[PDB]
Amino acid sequence: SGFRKMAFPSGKVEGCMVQVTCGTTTLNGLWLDDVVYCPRHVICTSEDMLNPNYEDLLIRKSNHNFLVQAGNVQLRVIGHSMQNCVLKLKVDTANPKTPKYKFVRIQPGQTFSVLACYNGSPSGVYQCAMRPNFTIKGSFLNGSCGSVGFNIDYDCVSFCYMHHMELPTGVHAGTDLEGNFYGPFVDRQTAQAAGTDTTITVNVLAWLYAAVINGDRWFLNRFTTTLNDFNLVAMKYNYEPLTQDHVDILGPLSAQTGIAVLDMCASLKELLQNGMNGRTILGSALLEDEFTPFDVVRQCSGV
Amino acid sequence: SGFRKMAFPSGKVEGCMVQVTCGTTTLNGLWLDDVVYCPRHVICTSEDMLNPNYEDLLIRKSNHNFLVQAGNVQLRVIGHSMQNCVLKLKVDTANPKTPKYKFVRIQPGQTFSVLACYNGSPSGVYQCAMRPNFTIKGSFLNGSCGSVGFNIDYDCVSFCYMHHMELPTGVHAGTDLEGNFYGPFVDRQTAQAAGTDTTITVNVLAWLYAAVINGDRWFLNRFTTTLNDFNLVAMKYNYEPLTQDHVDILGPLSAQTGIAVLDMCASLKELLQNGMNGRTILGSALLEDEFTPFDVVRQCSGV
Ligand SMILES: CNC(=O)[C@@H](Cc1ccc(Cl)cc1)N(C)C(=O)C[C@H]1CCCN1C(=O)c1cncc2ccccc12
Ligand SMILES: CNC(=O)[C@@H](Cc1ccc(Cl)cc1)N(C)C(=O)C[C@H]1CCCN1C(=O)c1cncc2ccccc12
Repeated sequence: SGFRKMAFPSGKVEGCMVQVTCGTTTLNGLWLDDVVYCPRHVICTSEDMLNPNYEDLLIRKSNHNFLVQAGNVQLRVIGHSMQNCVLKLKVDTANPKTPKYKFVRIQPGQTFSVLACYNGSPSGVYQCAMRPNFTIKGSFLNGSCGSVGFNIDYDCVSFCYMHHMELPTGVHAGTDLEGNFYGPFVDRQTAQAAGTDTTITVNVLAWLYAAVINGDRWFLNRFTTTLNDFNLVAMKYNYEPLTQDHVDILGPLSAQTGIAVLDMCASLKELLQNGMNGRTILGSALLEDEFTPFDVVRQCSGV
Repeated sequence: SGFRKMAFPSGKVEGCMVQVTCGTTTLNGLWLDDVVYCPRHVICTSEDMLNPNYEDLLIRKSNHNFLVQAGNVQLRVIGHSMQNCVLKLKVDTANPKTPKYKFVRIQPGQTFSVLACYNGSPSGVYQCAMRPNFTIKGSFLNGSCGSVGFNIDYDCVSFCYMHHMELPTGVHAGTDLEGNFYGPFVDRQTAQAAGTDTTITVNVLAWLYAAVINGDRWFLNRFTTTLNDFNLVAMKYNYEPLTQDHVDILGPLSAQTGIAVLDMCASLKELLQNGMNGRTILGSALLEDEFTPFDVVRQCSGV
């Protein structure tokens, strides 16, 4: 029993984290085989972070300008390349701790574990979701750039996020490991701001199924709704549309609890219209949207 | 910016986890130097879990009855000992991945990271608090026994919890690594139940300081209170008494925000008497009590 924000064990990623220093700037890099991946903004001075030309800044650098440290061990840079918003530093040593890995780009509404790192040293691990507006509600301070987000499938680390920057509302923006930003954000100081966000409806429904599996049933009702009528309510409360594909993804949790998806939709409609009336679900007084159907199945009992 | 339930990186503990099998029962063990620590209830059949005599059950066992596996590698048991509610299995191989470690017992209100394990394989990491009633609101299924709780200070793993059992309300009970239960619980099937619980007042105040550091200020007021008058309100709402020692522990967060502790106590009194009026603090619609002052300083900006 119980239900927590549960990260993947971080060991396989801790062994890949390094310190990257260029001039006065230090941040984190990801060391896989003989390549160190880090945010390209490591090559910026400070005054030129308003409108940098990164192609001009990189051509002015040589391998010796980059200091890479795996704990105490110095990794000599033998090549440098820009790929979109990431730097690829070829090093003389293949990481002996390189896990089986993939670079995957995630969808808004998908979750991942973040290993927050400072000076190439892991400090903590937490769960995050990619918001519909392509921001993440992370926990990051000065020096956290190059911290990575990941999922683990069997022995294989699927890297999905590298941390680049903070937006004015205190939410975070970054790239996939191919250096392509999530969302309409750029790696320079502008007036850029998080767009309007919505609540991830399929995740709220997954979390109500987690609650039922864990014995919170007070929000259940005899009523059902149509998908169309539910989506009218979703639109009114700034919730994402629910698709038939979402209804199918909730099939296993529906089967396990014996609560039809459209019956659970009727419960969510009542929670949106009425609130909780001072009650809680899985120790929350609000409708939680950062657990996927996968996260619920991963963590919850099979009975 | 931001504020998450942040666990310690789990790598140092992942390398210590093993599978322990005795007859038909499999659970997890902790492999440090040449000793594997696990719950003594691994030696129970099933019928005799109502009123086991563990001294009688253990004297009937030999080293060959215990199968210990570190992944694929078989660890031959060369000795067995009972220490309170834990079994100490001496093995022929010292764990080459043994971190610097201590066995520490924690206080109610203290937090720790849990590495949830099944069949000696880590599945996930999350933050927990020791409740005032000496239960933990964990997330554990069949086979999770021997999962451990820990804190990390520099390079040193402070092990504080081993998982033994679930109580009827779905909360969890276990021991320190010397095998001494937290709270009035026993490792056998009885009618035992979690005692009445209270809210950890010093942690709620730490979390309000985290909110102010992160720019949630709506709950602040010009008012102050006395420690005595606050503690009358605390008693009414089933909150733990606040001591002068707690006020001193909140000194650094008070200094950083410029909000006197007794001013923050006046804010908490108003939140208890009025509620939030449909507003949120650090993305919660309730008063969070599983962040210590240490957790807030560990995670939050120093400015
Ligand atoms: C409100 N912040 C901003 O608007 C933007 C502006 C900007 C955008 C893109 C670039 Cl490339 C540079 C500047 N700023 C200042 C950052 O993102 C700081 C980032 C990028 C440069 C290092 N850096 C960080 O170490 C950093 C990362 N995570 C959270 C933080 C919280 C506190 C302090 C620093 C951080
Ligand atoms: C409601 N549960 C109970 O009352 C008690 C009774 C009891 C107390 C002490 C002992 Cl030594 C044995 C039985 N039970 C059945 C457990 O704690 C199960 C524990 C102890 C024996 C294995 N075990 C688990 O693998 C287990 C652990 N964590 C959460 C679980 C959730 C689901 C299933 C199993 C677990």
